[PDB]
Amino acid sequence: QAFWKAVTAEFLAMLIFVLLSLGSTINWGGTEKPLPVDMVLISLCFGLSIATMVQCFGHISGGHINPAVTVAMVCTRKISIAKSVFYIAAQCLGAIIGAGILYLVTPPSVVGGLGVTMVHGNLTAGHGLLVELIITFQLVFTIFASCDSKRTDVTGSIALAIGFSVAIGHLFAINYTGASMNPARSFGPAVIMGNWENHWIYWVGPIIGAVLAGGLYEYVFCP
Amino acid sequence: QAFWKAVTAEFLAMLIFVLLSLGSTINWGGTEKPLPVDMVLISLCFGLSIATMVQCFGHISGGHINPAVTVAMVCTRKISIAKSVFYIAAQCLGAIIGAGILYLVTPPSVVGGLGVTMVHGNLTAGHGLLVELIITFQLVFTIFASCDSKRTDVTGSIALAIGFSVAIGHLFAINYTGASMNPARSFGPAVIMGNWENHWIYWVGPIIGAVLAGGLYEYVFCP
Amino acid sequence: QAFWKAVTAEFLAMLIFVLLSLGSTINWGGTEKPLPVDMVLISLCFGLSIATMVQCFGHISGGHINPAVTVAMVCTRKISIAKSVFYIAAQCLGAIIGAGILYLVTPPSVVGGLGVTMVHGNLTAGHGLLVELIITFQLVFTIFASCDSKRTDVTGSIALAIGFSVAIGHLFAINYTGASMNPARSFGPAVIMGNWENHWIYWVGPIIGAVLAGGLYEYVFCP
Amino acid sequence: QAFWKAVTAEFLAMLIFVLLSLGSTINWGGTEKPLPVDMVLISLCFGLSIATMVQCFGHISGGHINPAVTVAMVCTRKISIAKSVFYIAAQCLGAIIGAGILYLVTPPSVVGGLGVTMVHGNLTAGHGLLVELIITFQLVFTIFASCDSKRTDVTGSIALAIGFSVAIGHLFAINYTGASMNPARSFGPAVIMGNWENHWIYWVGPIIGAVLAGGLYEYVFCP
Repeated sequence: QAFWKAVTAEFLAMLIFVLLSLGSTINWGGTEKPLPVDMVLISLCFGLSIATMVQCFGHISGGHINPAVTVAMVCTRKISIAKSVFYIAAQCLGAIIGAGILYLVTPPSVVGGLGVTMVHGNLTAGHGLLVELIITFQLVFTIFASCDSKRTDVTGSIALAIGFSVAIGHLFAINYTGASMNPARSFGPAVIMGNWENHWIYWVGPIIGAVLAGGLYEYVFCP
Repeated sequence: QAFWKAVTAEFLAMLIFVLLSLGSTINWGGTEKPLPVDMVLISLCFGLSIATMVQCFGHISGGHINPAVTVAMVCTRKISIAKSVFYIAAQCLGAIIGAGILYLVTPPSVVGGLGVTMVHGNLTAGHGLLVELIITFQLVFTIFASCDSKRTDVTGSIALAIGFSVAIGHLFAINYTGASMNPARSFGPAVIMGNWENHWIYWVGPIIGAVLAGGLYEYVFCP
Repeated sequence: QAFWKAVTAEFLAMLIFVLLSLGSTINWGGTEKPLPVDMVLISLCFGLSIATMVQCFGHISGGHINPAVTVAMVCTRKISIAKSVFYIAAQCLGAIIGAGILYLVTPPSVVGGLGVTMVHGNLTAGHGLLVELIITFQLVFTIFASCDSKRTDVTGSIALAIGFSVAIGHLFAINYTGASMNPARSFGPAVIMGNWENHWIYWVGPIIGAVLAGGLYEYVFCP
Repeated sequence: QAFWKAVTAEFLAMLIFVLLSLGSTINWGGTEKPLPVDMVLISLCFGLSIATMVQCFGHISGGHINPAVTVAMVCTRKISIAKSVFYIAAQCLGAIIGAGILYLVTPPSVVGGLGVTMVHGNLTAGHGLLVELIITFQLVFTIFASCDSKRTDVTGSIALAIGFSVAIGHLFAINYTGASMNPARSFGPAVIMGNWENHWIYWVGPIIGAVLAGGLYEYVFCP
């Protein structure tokens, strides 16, 4: 069954993306002498991991690797309802296992928050929701524009274009909200570490931005 | 009307480019303990944001995302006069809204200059004009060479080539003039923060470099 | 003979990859005042070196540049047994010469460990084996997915996709195990410097991950 | 005349490459409080500048942008003797003007060495020659392999492949010899600043590596 292979591919792609990207945010200086946070390190690891998984799994399941983008294909009627519920569950379970593996191999002195997205202390959760909405809007718009069959002027690697869209979201919003733009990426480490503060903005935010991006492209710009 | 969709696309592309790129230049250490400025952080965010917006909006409006490059298409008779005045206004308004959104979500202690381009204290404004002229000249030349229909040996992603041209301009001229090469990118935060020092070099500079680049390519090198 | 040219190409590609990548990990601050380790420096040098050698030598020998990936083509029956033993020996000898050249030109005060992969002090060798297994699994899967003739939706540079897969492995596992994912890359400097601690995990790890990746792609996902 | 346009293109491409890349190496901390040298900053600026100029000027003059690579096309009989002497002179004059412009706009307190390549104090000039030879060998081999008409499996941007080859040379050899791999890039600032120490290794080194790379590819690997 091609459907079972697509669900397995989504689960495996999420697991690798979460393990590699959340591992790169580990502060190896520890709580004693924390090292300065390398923003280029985190931004490229997240962005290129997405570009790697889309290259690896694009032709098997579509390479959504995101619950927010999965919801957008339902609002645009590109995938079925039955496919979405299995896609989202696989993404959520892949992040839980991926974060769980990272917690097992990471030394206890450098675990820290295990990459849990948090709103800045001086940032209101209302401002946090807006930041996550926009960064996901630019990501979903890029995916829709990069995968439009009617287009002809599309050049280069589609996966690399999607990855850099993720990278610029991190280069902006790491110190605002953590630059999640992926409900599964935030759900994974939150389950493992039990940090549940302002978690709803990481579901409401990316999903609203995804639906707005998909609807604008499919029904306004290129109908 | 396809014209209204092109004007809207230019406004939206500018808004995302300004918000994400100017947000990355925020010094989160504040005025108390400023952190060292990460030049790779700013350069890639600006460059890849342009590569993202050209990928997103190239087939809708042409993806100018710059008043300077818009003027070049008029001098080369690639766009009409009526299209340019609506393009420039949309770019200017998109940067104002994009910078205004950033000012709303940025904590007051880390706002700083809000990404306003400034000439170096030891740099004469005459030297500042020359620096901006050249970095815009290499950007417009790349765009013209990447979008030449008569060429055959063009390979790879056109948007990624345009983005790296922006990135190398930042890797050079951040500490000279701020590496603007975009009159709208400088006009936006200047309106919000009311910093208007040496603002004319960010219009005269990029425009002269753009016109020189477009004329040299279209009428001297590849007529 | 085309076979002799392929063996020579593998030897030369490994030599350049080892010399350039291991040179970038040299801490020029020395043992007196060590400089902070630049992770982006090491990650991109390793990743782009692979993308450079695949571009240079892909059409001559296939551009394996890795004993682990060479074993995967045998388990998938893409290369012959006789070709593999000559490929692995050339890779091992290329890394020894490449590391030997680096040791000759590097000043004695900054030689340090000469890029020998080591397990973290707080990391158990069992955890070290798991980390190396996964990072090689994502690398071999990318290579197999990027070089599948049956695929049609493959876009962009194949070599650049393979390089970024290496880069994200380094951005994750430099402080865990050294992010080897290449038995030859670890065998080379180990011979020169005589550091042989936990060396078996750099052969058992990458090979098991390579075989699992090749078998899953060729016999489960895309049979 | 197409010949005059090719010579002008080589002069202009060299001028932009030298000005932007040498500007990025300026230590803005000055001699009072020097800032730590950002290696990723210098490596990407040099590499992406080459990728930008090849994209800009590849179809006009071939985009050599290097005296060493120009000599390789003569040894391989890809260009004529008369074309080479005009190409090399344009490259040398472009670097002199490009470095001269940079010296004019750079504040006197941060000029420093103006990007002059120097051998490390603990490095023997004999070791310096070897380092420059190899990094140019991998650059010329990439150019020859990326521009082989007989090849079919070439994918992605050719200019981006050439740029990353330059970038990995810098990520290795900045602290060894300065990572010149371009006789013009070293000749330019040397004339302006009058620093002439071990200058011969920056001509003998890159040229020997270029000739070895071109001969091996054209007459041994792919005859």
